[PDB]
Amino acid sequence: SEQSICQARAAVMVYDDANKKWVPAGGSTGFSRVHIYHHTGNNTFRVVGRKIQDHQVVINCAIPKGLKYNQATQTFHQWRDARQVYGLNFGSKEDANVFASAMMHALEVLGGDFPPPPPPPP
Repeated sequence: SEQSICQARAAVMVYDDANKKWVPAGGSTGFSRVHIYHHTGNNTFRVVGRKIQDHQVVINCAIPKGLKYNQATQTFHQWRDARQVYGLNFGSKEDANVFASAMMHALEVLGGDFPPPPPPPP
């Protein structure tokens, strides 16, 4: 039981600490459709990305409470969920902003009040 909260086009990268370089996740360079998914029950989240060409899954990691998500530039973001470092090299600023905005919201919901909001603008 999952819901996509955003969809963003990006080249998905991992850092190769041995060779001191970023390498394309899954071994093949190219853009991916990168989602953040919310498990409606657990109230957990995860980033999932698939290559656009061959639909290979290149990232599939859960978003832990307390993740340090870094926007190096407006269009390259990075974090280290596990032992490796992940990067997202976005196709456009529009893509970068939606993904960052969804990630921030995910991290709030994981982090844990306010009066109800006003009506949406007419």
